[PDB]
Amino acid sequence: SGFRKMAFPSGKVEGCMVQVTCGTTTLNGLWLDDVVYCPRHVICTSEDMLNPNYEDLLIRKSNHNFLVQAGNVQLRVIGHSMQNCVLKLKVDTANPKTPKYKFVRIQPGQTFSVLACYNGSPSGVYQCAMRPNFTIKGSFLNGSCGSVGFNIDYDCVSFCYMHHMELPTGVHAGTDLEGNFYGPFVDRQTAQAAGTDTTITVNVLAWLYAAVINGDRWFLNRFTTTLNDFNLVAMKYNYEPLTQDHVDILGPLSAQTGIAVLDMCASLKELLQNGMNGRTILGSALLEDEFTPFDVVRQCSGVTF
Amino acid sequence: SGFRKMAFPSGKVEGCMVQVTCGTTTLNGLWLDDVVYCPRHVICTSEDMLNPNYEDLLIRKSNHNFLVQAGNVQLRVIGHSMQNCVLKLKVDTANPKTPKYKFVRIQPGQTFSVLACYNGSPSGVYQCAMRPNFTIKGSFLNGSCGSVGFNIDYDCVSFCYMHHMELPTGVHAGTDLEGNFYGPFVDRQTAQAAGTDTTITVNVLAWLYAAVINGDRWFLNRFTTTLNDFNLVAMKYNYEPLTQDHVDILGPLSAQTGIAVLDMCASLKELLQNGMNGRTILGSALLEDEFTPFDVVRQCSG
Ligand SMILES: *[C@](O)(C(=O)NC)[C@H](C[C@@H]1CCNC1=O)NC(=O)[C@H](CC1CC1)n1cc(F)cc(NC(=O)OC(C)(C)C)c1=O
Ligand SMILES: *[C@](O)(C(=O)NC)[C@H](C[C@@H]1CCNC1=O)NC(=O)[C@H](CC1CC1)n1cc(F)cc(NC(=O)OC(C)(C)C)c1=O
Repeated sequence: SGFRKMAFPSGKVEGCMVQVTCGTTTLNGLWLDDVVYCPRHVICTSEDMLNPNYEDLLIRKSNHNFLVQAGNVQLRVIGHSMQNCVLKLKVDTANPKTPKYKFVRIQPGQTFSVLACYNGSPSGVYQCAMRPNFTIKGSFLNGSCGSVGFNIDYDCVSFCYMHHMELPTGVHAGTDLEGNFYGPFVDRQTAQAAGTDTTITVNVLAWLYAAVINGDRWFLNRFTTTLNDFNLVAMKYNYEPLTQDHVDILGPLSAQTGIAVLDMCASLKELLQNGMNGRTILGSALLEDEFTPFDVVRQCSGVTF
Repeated sequence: SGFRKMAFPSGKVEGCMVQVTCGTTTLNGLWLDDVVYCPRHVICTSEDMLNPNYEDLLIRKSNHNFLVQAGNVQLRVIGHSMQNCVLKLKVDTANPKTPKYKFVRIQPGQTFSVLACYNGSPSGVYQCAMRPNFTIKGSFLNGSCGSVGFNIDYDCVSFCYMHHMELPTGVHAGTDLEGNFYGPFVDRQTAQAAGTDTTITVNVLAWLYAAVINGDRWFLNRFTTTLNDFNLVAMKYNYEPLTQDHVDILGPLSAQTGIAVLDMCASLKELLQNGMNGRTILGSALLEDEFTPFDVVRQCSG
């Protein structure tokens, strides 16, 4: 028992992390087979950052202007290319630690593990959700860009995130590995509005189910609710509307614990209205929204890879 | 910026995780050089758990009763030994993924990452803390025993924890890698309760400094207090007493923020007395106590 914020094992990803330096800027890159993927803003100066034409800047760079280090070994850049907001540096050696992988674009609501790295050296691993406003609430200093987020699903590392920028509030924006940003964001040093965040209801419910699984059940009540009744209450706390799709997704967890979704919804309704009255759920005084129903089932059933 | 509960990269440890089977019980072993470390109750069934005689159970075992499995490779056991509550199986191969490592006994208040494992296979990593009552709030299912807690410093993995058991309330007890339990617990199904926990004051202070570095300062007040005076309050709300040691160790954070520990203590005194009063700190409605000063410095420097 017990329930933690739990990242995926990071080893498969650590072995892919390299340092990419261009002029003054050193950040992180992702070395898969004979390609190093990194944020294209590696090529910018201070000036260029305010308003980069990446085309001009790229044409003015040589293979020689990229310094790539995998630990204590310097790689050779034999080619370079830009796909949206990512730079692909072709090198003359394959990453011998390259895991089976895919590139996926994830949806808001979905979670993933971030491997924070500095100088191509992994420093930490933690779990984030893609917020409804396409940001993540991460932990990212100068030097972190190129840090990736991933999931492991069976025989496969699924890279979904590459870190680019910080936004107001100290939330973060990045791209998929095809170099398309999540959300309306653009890789330049401009004033840029996050857009309004909301609580991921489905995830809150999942977390409640995790609460029950792990013996923490004081918030359970004998009431139930209609989906509309529940959603009426939800809007007023800036919760995502719960949809039948969401109801259905909590299927397994509902069956697992014997508690209909709309029975849990009625618990959630009481929590929103009366609050917690001094109490905790799973060691937390607010309602947690960064566990997917999948995440709960994975942790509570010990699914490994 | 931003601040997140964060574990060490887990890969250095993932290369050491193996599966160990003795009859019916499977759990996790730690493969370092030519030795596999695992909890000694691997040699138990359930009709032993109530009062096991470990020396006898072990004497009736031989090298070949231990099946050790590194993914696909069965590793042959050529030697077995018992050190307190851990088993040391010598095997014919040295682990080529063995990192630089130490074995250390941590103190309550110190944090570490757990790599939860089942069937010799990493499942997940998370950060916890040795509580003052000598438990940790982990996430362990049946199969998780042998999972280890560690800290990484440079290239060197300091192994501090091995998982043995769940106590009621759903907190966990284990050993150091020399097989000694943290706290008064024993590897025997029996009359064992954690005992009430305290909040790690030094770590709460560390975390409030984190909130300041991240531009969250609503809770700062103009006042500073004394040690004695803070502690009288601490006792009342079940916080570890704060020592000059703790004051010293908060030194780098106090310097970096310009806020003196005892100034910060006054803010904490105010939070303890008044509550957080509808507001949050680093996205939390309660005072977080599982970040050490080192953790904060680490995460807020590089
Ligand atoms: C990244 O390029 C890096 O680590 N490079 C060495 C860098 C990481 C940032 C810095 C602090 N936290 C992070 O996540 N990314 C940037 O610095 C980006 C680059 C832009 C093309 C996308 N970036 C550059 C800036 F000049 C400013 C900002 N953000 C910023 O000023 O934040 C406000 C104050 C909220 C606007 C930024 O993200
Ligand atoms: C571990 O042996 C394992 O994973 N084996 C395959 C096991 C880990 C447990 C199982 C659920 N979550 C965990 O943390 N540990 C045990 O089962 C231990 C055995 C060690 C003392 C030798 N253990 C044995 C018991 F008989 C009972 C208990 N705990 C227990 O029943 O939990 C209470 C009721 C909350 C105290 C126990 O942990």
